[PDB]
Amino acid sequence: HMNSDGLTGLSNRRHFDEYLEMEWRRSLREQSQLSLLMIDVDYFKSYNDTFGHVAGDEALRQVAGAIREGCSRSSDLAARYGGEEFAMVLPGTSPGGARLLAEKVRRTVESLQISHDQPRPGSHLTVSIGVSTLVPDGDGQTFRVLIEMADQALYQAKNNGRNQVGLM
Repeated sequence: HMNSDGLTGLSNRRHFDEYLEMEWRRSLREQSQLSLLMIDVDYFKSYNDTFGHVAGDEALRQVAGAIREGCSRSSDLAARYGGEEFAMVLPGTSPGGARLLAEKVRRTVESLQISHDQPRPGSHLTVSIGVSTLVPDGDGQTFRVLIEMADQALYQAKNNGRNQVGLM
C-alpha cells in the first residue's frame, strides 16, 4: 500500500502498528523473540524553534535516513511513530544484537554532525533510544507491552542525559 511517511520515507504509524501486531502474532505462535527500538530526537523543539521548520524537517529527514540504515533483514521495519519519534521492529533479534543496532543508529545520527546549541554550545543533534525484547505472552493485543517496555527504556535514556541507549 501507500504506507510511508512522505518527509522521512519510513513506514507510517498505522503500518507500524499493523506490522508489529502481525509479528507479535507470529512470535507468540513460534515463541520467538521480538525486539523493538523506540527513538526520540533530543532537544528537537529547541532545534526547530531556533533554526526554523524547514531546517527542522530536513534534520528529521536525515535522522530518518540514519535509522533506515539500521534495517537489513527482510523482516526489519523502521517507522515514523510521531512528530520526532521513530520505531524499529526487529523480528528474531536477540537483546545484544538489538542493543548494538541501537548504538549503530545513535552513533550514525551523531555522525551527521548537525550543529545544535543544546544541551550546550557546540553540540550535535542526537537521539535517545529505548530497546525492548520479548517472547510474547497473552494474545495479539498484548503487543503494546513491547512498546511500553521500550518507552520505559527510552524514558530512562532521556532522564539519564540523552544521546544514549536505554535497555530492558
